[PDB]
Amino acid sequence: ANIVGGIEYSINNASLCSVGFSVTRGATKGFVTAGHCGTVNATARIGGAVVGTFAARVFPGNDRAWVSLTSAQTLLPRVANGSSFVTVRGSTEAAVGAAVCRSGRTTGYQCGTITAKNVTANYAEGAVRGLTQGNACMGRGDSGGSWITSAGQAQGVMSGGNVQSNGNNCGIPASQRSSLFERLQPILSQYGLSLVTG
Repeated sequence: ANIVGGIEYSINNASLCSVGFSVTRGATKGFVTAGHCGTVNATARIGGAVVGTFAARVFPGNDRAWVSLTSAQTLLPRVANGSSFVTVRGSTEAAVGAAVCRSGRTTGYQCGTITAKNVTANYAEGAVRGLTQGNACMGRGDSGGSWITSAGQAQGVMSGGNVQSNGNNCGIPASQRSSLFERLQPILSQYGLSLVTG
């Protein structure tokens, strides 16, 4: 399969999440995603085919993971925006106030701004600290998906947010949204990963 940020993948033929970013670890191909999406060794599938397994994850506390892919997979420096693509050019972290977008299999490509950093989320499993908050909307299933600026700077992966009864927070104003992502930089260094760029 072609690995693009924002696309759907399943975990152990059960839960669905979204791809964060194509990365390499030496000769090994992979993609970063959210830790809550799967446990170590869990099988990832795209288009009905096995593409790899969860190599490592930290959740709760943090919310990160990377899926180690088979060499048959095709890594791409891109994030889905409708039928088009946003090129991944680097991982410069944007400041509070910056515009930012996210991509996922539930709500697609959504944009907003970064409103706060170092935010704690109290999830069912425990607290996750150090998350960055934006007001682009999201929904259940967008988890693990790419957060990236229009200029191509990869920011992080979708962790969680204040989803309403309809499963997303797109039906409430941006001012009331808390959409949280796990910063990309600590994921890359923790697992010795290099972002695939173009």
